[PDB]
Formats: sequence, structure tokens, C-alpha cells
Amino acid sequence: GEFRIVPTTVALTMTLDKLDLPIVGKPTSYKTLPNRYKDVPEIGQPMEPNVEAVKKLKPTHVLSVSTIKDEMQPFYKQLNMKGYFYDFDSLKGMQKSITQLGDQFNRKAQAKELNDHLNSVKQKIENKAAKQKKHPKVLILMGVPGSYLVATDKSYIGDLVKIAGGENVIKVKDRQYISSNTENLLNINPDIILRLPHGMPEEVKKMFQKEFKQNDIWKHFKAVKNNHVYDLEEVPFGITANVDADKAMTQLYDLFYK
Ligand code: HEM
Repeated sequence: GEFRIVPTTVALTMTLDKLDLPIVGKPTSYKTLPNRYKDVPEIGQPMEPNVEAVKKLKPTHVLSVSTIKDEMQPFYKQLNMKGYFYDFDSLKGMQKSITQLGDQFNRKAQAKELNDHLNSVKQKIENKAAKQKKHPKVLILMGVPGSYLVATDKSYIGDLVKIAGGENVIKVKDRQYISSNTENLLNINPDIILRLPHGMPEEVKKMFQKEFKQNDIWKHFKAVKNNHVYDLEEVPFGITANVDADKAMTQLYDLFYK
């Protein structure tokens, strides 16, 4: 009956805190984690947790997300444990994952409460957006160390943009993020460009700064000429959904309509 849970991502760690659940290990991260986990040991960075550190804690459940399912497969092989890859690529996906965690770990009531609140904020933002006469066309960039990608509707930020009343200029939908060259950025006409950082936010922002100066295409974008290029903070605007989606939805709506 006793659970020993290791969340391997920051979003999963924050979700377990909302569900009032103790954990035996936590991800290594520069982000703020819940205070109740201050004394639990770190088991490595979310994209490459330490197999032997995790095994040392004798867990019953080691938890990851769907966004990096394929690349986490070797980890789980060496661990020799069941892969859990909760859907955190949308509001609806994360709501389903919260219910599942409530069911697995005896926190049904806590899960319902969190879900009702997120649902209520989402519906309210959706209702406001629907009353707006105009909707901005949006291009979403996800910058990682070394390069940038383009976020689709299948990604969390794509879902937020949709909820808040934007129209993604990128229409392909079969993966969360695609090469900056996959859809070609000379066929689109965004009112707004969003730039989200990942992994090494400092390296990423300077990378975005150099790109927009150096690559000749950007100066020709009306979003650039009109100063509607926005750098979003990685918290709450992360590479997956998180329980602060209430703040993300509200903030993005307020950015779009101001
Ligand atoms: C060169 C490319 C990349 C590098 C070097 C990198 C590095 C990192 C780092 C340092 C973190 C931990 C951030 C922290 O301290 O909290 C992280 C987390 C994560 N990354 Fe990446 N990343 C890269 C690309 C990607 C891409 C393309 C994806 C998705 C397709 C991805 C998915 C994730 C996920 C799901 C997490 C966990 C988020 C959480 O903790 O809630 N990464 N990565």
C-alpha cells in the first residue's frame, strides 16, 4: 500500500504538491520547487535522471511526461521499471493526468479541486476571447540551447494561444515542436511573435537577439516592425503544461488584448 514516488520533471513535482503527496526524490533544477520537498534528494535533470540515484531510493513509481517519451525510453530500460508518461501537452491532457494521479495515489478529492479550478479559469478566458472582435495571428518560437523550433497546436503553448484567442499561423499539428525550417516562415503573416526559452534561458535569449538582428527575414515581419515580439518567462510559459496554467492563460489573454 505504501508509495515511494519520484517525479522526474518540475511540472510533475508541482502537481504532486497540489495533490498533497510526499515524494522520495525530485528533479535537479534551477526552478523554484515546493517548500515541502526542500529536504528530499535530487536525482538529476529531468531529461536525464540518474539511473543509480533513483534506484538507491527504492521507488514504487518513477514518473515522466509524454513530451519526451521516446527519449526517456533508454532511462526506463536501465531502471527496469514501468514507464509513466503523463500527457502534459495541453490543458485537457494535463487535466486527465491529474485525475489519473488522484486515482493512483488516493487524492481523488485534491485532484477534482485542482481540475475544477483550472477548468473554471480556462472557461472564463475562453468566454472573454469569444467576445473579442479581433484575433491575433501568432507565431510561437521555442528556443533551446543551440537553435529554435516552432511550436504547434499540439504543444502546451499552442493550447494556451488557442485558449487566449490567438490564431496559430503554423497549421501542422503532428508534433509539439518542429524545425525552424519545416514549415516555411515566409508563407505566414503573424500580428504577434512569442519567444519562449528552454534549458539555458540566458543562452537562449541572447541567441534570439542575434537571430533577429542577423537573419534578414525578421526585419520584414510586421510583428517586428510594430514591436509585437514578446519574450515570455519560462515560468509560467514552459515547454509542457504545469499547474500554474491559470497564470499562463490569464497573462497571455492580457498580453493579446491590451
Ligand atoms: C539542445 C536541446 C535541449 C537542451 C540542452 C535541454 C536541456 C534541458 C534542461 C537543462 C532542463 C532542466 C531545466 C531546469 O533546470 O528546470 C530541461 C528540461 C526539460 N526538457 Fe529540455 N532541453 C533541450 C530540448 C528539449 C526539447 C526539444 C524538448 C521537447 C520536445 C525538451 C523537453 C524537456 C522537458 C519535458 C523537460 C522537463 C520540464 C519540467 O521539468 O517540467 N527539451 N531540458
